Amino acid sequence: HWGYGKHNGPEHWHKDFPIAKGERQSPVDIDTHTAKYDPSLKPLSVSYDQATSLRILNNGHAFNVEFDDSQDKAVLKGGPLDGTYRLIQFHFHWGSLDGQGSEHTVDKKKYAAELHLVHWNTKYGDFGKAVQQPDGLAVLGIFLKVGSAKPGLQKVVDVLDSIKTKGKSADFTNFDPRGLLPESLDYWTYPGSLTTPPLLECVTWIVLKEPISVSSEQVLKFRKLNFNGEGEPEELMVDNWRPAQPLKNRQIKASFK
Ligand code: NI
Repeated sequence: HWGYGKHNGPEHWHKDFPIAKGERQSPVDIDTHTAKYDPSLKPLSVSYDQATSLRILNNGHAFNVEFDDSQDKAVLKGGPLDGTYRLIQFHFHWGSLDGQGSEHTVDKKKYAAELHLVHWNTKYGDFGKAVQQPDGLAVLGIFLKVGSAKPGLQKVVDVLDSIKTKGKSADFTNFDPRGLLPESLDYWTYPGSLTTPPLLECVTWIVLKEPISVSSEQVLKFRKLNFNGEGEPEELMVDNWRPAQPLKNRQIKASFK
């Protein structure tokens, strides 16, 4: 009923999910000249030392690397956030070509891909309750450009053959998400939404300024995945990004000058 095709893509989602035309939809274009430095912002705290990855799943629209979120093992705090947000999963959005694939844009520039580390606010007890709140989620977004390989991505790339098609999963223990982060934690932040149905307006977005580099070969492996299930006609999992939405009555803040 939804996907990224002509007949079921972003331009159709509002029929089932009218919140698609809402007041705080994501992604957005980040106009770097209009974002404003906010001295109120507290420092960003990424505490991933005790992370427990569990599994990788092809869900038909991306692949998710899932974590144990039943304790404070991998948490995000600080920045614009009040309280503690637990890592539940990360995934990527990517293109068919190196010139598109990101959801956020920077001065209209599209990156080859975008990494989303998804966290939920522990005050709400579980993910499902968190997505019903305006401050339920915090998503750390990281752009990917093609150039040098990212060593810490390789273990992800190499399991993708085992989850080619929708509904396939594989064990994926002992993966360290710190190996996917750039050097700087400088960021932009704004209030937004999920970028997939049901498009809930529950996300504090924290988008890092510094991209990571991945190799051609690494992105090419993303592009070998399938949206379809096994035994269905093959449709490459590419261009699984929603385009930028209207900013409306929001101001993007920067953590840096
Ligand atoms: Ni995402």
